[PDB]
Amino acid sequence: HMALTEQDFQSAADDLGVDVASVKAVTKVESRGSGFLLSGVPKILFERHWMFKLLKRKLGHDPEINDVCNPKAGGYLGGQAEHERLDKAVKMDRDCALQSASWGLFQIMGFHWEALGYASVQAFVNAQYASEGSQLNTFVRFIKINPAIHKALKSKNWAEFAKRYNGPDYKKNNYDVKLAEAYQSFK
Repeated sequence: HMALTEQDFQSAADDLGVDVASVKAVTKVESRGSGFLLSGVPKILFERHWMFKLLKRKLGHDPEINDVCNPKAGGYLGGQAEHERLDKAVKMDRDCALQSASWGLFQIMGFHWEALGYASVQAFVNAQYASEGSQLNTFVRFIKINPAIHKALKSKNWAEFAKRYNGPDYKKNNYDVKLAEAYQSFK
């Protein structure tokens, strides 16, 4: 499958108005490294508590509870088996299921499709299948629609970036220091 090129990094850097070293640093620290499984489908993690929340909102009442639709988070099988979980959830409701997986290099939740400017959940999904460059573009859009994160990236304020991107427990995995060290390694 089409993996990340120097041009993918340069295009992303240009679109975000940051240096290439910043994009490589955030990719090294925040990505899954590869955006695709051996089978050629995008890497996903299926989030059954998002499936429960989104299908509840759609139906106006609680859906059936099972291993892929449950207010209790977890129950991961990992790797290719997450596609089997997605398939079971699609057979409950396709749009809720696709929105309840995290996709590609940066593990972006499908429920962000509309905010990210995709025409539909399906267009978001097609962008995950297209290439690693397309998945990096999903990440670019995510930064653009989050100006405070965008500004932290531009200013190389790794702690502010990690607090907003990784959340309040970012320091548990030292995300700020990993970003700073990665940046120095590429600069």
